[PDB]
Amino acid sequence: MDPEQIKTALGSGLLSFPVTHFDAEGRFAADSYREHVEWLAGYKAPVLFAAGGTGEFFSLKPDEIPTIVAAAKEVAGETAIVSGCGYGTEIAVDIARSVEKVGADGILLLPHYLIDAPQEGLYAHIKKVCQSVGIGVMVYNRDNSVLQADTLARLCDECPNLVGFKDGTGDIGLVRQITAKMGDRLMYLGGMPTAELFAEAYLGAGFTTYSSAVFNFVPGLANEFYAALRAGERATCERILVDFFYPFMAIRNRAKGYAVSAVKAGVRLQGFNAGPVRAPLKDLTNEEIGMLEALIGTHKRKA
Amino acid sequence: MDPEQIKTALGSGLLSFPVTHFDAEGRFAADSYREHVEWLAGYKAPVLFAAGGTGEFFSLKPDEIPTIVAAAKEVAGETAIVSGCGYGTEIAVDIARSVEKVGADGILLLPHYLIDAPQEGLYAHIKKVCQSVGIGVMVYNRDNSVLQADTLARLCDECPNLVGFKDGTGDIGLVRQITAKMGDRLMYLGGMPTAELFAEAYLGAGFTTYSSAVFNFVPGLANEFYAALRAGERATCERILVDFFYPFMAIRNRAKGYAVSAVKAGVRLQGFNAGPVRAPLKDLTNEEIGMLEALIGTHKR
Amino acid sequence: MDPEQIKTALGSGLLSFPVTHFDAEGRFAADSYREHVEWLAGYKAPVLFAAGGTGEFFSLKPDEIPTIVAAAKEVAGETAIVSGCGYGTEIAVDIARSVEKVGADGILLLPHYLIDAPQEGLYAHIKKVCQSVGIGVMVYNRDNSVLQADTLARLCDECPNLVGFKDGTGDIGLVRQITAKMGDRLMYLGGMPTAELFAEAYLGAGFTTYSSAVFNFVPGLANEFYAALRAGERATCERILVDFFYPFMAIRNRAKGYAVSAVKAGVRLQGFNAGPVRAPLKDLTNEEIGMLEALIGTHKRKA
Amino acid sequence: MDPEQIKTALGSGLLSFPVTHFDAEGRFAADSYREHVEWLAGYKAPVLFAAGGTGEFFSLKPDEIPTIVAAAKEVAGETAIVSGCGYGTEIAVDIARSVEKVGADGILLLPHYLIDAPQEGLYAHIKKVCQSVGIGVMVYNRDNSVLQADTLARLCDECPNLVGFKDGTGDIGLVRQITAKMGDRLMYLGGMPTAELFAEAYLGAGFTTYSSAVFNFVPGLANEFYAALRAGERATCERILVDFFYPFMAIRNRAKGYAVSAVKAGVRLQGFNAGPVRAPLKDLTNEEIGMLEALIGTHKRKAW
Ligand SMILES: *[C@@H](CCCC(=O)O)C(=O)O
Ligand SMILES: *[C@@H](CCCC(=O)O)C(=O)O
Ligand SMILES: *[C@@H](CCCC(=O)O)C(=O)O
Ligand SMILES: *[C@H](CCCC(=O)O)C(=O)O
Repeated sequence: MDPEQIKTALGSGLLSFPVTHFDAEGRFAADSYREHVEWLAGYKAPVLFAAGGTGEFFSLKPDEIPTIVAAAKEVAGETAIVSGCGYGTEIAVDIARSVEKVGADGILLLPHYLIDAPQEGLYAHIKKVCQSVGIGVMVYNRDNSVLQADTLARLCDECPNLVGFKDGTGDIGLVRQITAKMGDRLMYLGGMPTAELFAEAYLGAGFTTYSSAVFNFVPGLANEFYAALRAGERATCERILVDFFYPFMAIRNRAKGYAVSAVKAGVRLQGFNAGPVRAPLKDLTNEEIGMLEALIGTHKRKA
Repeated sequence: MDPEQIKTALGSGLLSFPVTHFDAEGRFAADSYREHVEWLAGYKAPVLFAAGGTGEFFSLKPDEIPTIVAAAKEVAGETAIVSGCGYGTEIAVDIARSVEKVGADGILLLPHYLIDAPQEGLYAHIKKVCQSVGIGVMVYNRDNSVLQADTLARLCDECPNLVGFKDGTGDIGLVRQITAKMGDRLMYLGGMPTAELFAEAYLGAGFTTYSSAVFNFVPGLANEFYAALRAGERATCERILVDFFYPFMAIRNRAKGYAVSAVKAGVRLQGFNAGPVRAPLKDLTNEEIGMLEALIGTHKR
Repeated sequence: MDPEQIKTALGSGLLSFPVTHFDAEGRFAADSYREHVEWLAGYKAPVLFAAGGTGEFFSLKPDEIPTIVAAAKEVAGETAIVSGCGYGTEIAVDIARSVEKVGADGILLLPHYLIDAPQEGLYAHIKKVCQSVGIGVMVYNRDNSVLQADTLARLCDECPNLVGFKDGTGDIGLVRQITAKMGDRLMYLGGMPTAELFAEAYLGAGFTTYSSAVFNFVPGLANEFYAALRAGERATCERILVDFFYPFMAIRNRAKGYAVSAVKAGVRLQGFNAGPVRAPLKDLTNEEIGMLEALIGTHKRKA
Repeated sequence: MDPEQIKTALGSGLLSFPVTHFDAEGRFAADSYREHVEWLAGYKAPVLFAAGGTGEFFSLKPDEIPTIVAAAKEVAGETAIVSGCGYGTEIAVDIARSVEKVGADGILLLPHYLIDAPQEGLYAHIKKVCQSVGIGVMVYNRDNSVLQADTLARLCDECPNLVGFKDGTGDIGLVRQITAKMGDRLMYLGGMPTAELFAEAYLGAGFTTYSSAVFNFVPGLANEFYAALRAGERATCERILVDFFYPFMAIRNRAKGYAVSAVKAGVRLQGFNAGPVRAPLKDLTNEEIGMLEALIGTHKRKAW
């Protein structure tokens, strides 16, 4: 898949970030993974982000990532596969090239590690990672890596395979400046945790799709919220927000990291053997898991 | 008017916040203010907020506020006038009652002073202020006073004259939860500094309308954006954003307080003797004034 | 006093900020105020801050402040009396003068209202307030009013009655640069909530003394800790922190504003008729007063 | 050495973190590195941190870190050598064992990568890295990894080789609580960028010592500030703060990352070809380098 093709796919529907499955011993569980990814397939997300932040990228050994990408590819079907990438330039470049080789259709470039960095250095970092590969690249504003509109424009002019922008800052004023400035030069992806809480405002800002972490365990509900979004059916979105997403928010807000941990708890409750999180996330308590199962309720997958 | 009549007016169009005029001596300049306000009401803003944030409420003596509202109300015409309010509860009540008595159509309750507060404290504070008058109150989320949805719904049950919510947090997750929760129990006002930057997303979040600071000096342009916004002209909105508002933000971001100071400089440049800002704001340098002057350009009054 | 006289008094002992008593309705209750203050006077604090933050300045009418100040210095004795001041420039001077005409030995200029301001603006504001009175002024670094050292040096060189510096920021780097730059031109008062947690560090940073809020209800403990701190008794300071202060911090951290609320719950526990906090503060629940009571323990005032 | 010995060396003087030298192509430059480190040895810092934050740990490939630790070990003499370590648990463990293997005297565990994490997770992550090696371990509070006192207590009880605590928060309230609770169970290192700005308050808060980035290029000056601090020569410290540290601070605050870039520039100015920083740091401008060279003034090691 060339950069323009992954670009088109990014704009053709809802985006899903599968959790990464671990056995009791914390090693990658490829059979469980594929099973979950085969099931998600039936709901026809156009792009699958393998080993994103929902997939606990920040806890993966670098040589684990190609293995997880290839597992997804086996059962993904006609779904474009994008791989997480990140860390400093030297590691990111080696990851990017490792997943290109196993057939990734693009990379999602998560922040570099630890330091706050001037816009100059950001530009220099991302330019080299983009130049390391021929596949499509999506950048990702969050935490210690926040590209300004001017800087992003420079990267776009100089790196044709840079085709997408994921936002995790919540900075409405900045992301509207970015879509105004760049136009159709980039596909714009909402990437806040529980992005449905943000989807309608982001529409207005120029974002017509987002990553839906909850699609991991209630894809039917996520597909419905998305269809309601694109059709302008505001009473339907509002109902789904009050009935499911705000109550999910309250479970998520009980501890740091639960934007990943509550999602993986939901996978397990729906009968997929996703297993535990790697430290330093912690898994939900039994009580908390009980509150989640009750919320899933009518959307339970088995008994 | 009654709370429901201001509620309706509040959602009926673009809202404006006139700067407060001062003179050499430093006192409020009433006739100047009156000739500025009168010029604005001719651009058909349904509601005017006298002595709000942009009207430097934070730098106003309690006694001054009813004179400014009086001045505004004199030449407001068909436009309704909502008055700034604020500080701690005791002063807030005292201020509320003074402006009701000179016929304020409503109250915009700015946050209390200095301290952080629990939700149950904000409840008691806002409740006490609402109940001391009969006119409509709009609460204002920003800084040290941020109402959660459940606390807000609690106030709305308790005080029927609380009819509006103004955001200045830019917390787009929170404000969508507030509109989803309350529904039409409230009117929702975009109140970010230079809110045109947030207007398209605020509407997606379900906001009734927003307030335009820059309307103070380029009301024609503010009206143009607002109409293109309501009629879906995304490309026209984009042009005005790119050519005017983002260059304005580059001037505003040069220093703290310029959300007010640059607006005020805009007013003077168009021939209204608005005077300086009061400490601890500072006025634009002569360079910055010229930048803003250059940016106004074609719109020069 | 003259400015140099309150300057001198400010540096010669442990200072504190008496809570303002309200009746249950409730306005200022000067009877209960005076008896509470008189009991504190016997604990020999040399400077007394009437209507400061701990005394809910932020919730007082500008009329109530001279009344509170006069109520204070009636029973204060030879103890010096400093008044709160604050809000915008215009209100601030009015309050400044108000309390000077009822005998205040100086003023603590609390931050201006709401907005963020330029250094130059902070300069013009504080300069005008200093030149409105003849009594001594101490500035207060906190929230939206944070003076840098170059700015502070300019105010010192323009307003001779500006003689004290209270920090509420906890910014170590900044206050060490301030004491380095100004030398003995200013008296430096540590002003964090529960400043005892910070006292051992602020000495090293060059700070003359600090404010003890808990002096309100356990002034024996505050004098025991302050004495050890000055004598270089680390093991004794360390005991009282492990035993009292970090437990008191756990309660104080239960809710916003409890840096005053928990202190006023402590005063009422020792039989002083302080009454409620004014909104938007709230009072501790019964359970939390229970918690506090158990902690006060042996230091409980008795007949 | 064993954990108690490194604990002792950690408490015995001023500590420093050498920049990592790179050639123009960004590769590790070991010739220049050992040359610079041999110079830092003459000034007798009792502990040397190779590939710490000042040494651009966050930009090193994991396989580079053992090579760097080995180079510094060649010319360090009797100075203890501690290795940077970090990222999430799996990577951190591999690095930890790799540097134990080339003979490091301990590790400094930088924060895990990207995410805010609950105290229980930090416990689990740090406990697993400690248990992976036999050498001394120092924890490092900063940014997305901030241990509470109660959490650090349990790690201390569970992991004997955990012997040190470096602070990067500047949270004086919290670090006082931490020394009050742990006592001499741990040695305490001040670790703010330009820690001399903080040294006097931190000793007060009971910190065993601190680490001086600027020792990289004016170790004479850093040494004298340190002796003055320990002797209570307050006027001496204050003179050096006003004449050098606040001026350096003003250079350092002109851009993000210059807490490391400004130090590397200073090393270059002193005639050690430390080379450029790796992106996303950027190097000082020629102009800014000019300001740094004039500030260094009388403390120049060379004439150009
Ligand atoms: C981006 C999407 C954010 C959702 C989450 O972190 O759970 C990503 O996962 O990389
Ligand atoms: C609220 C924000 C209004 C900005 C505007 O004038 O549009 C306030 O200034 O009080
Ligand atoms: C810790 C010391 C901080 C100084 C700096 O980052 O320059 C470290 O370098 O690991
Ligand atoms: C000063 C701050 C004292 C706080 C404390 O010691 O807890 C003030 O209230 O103005």
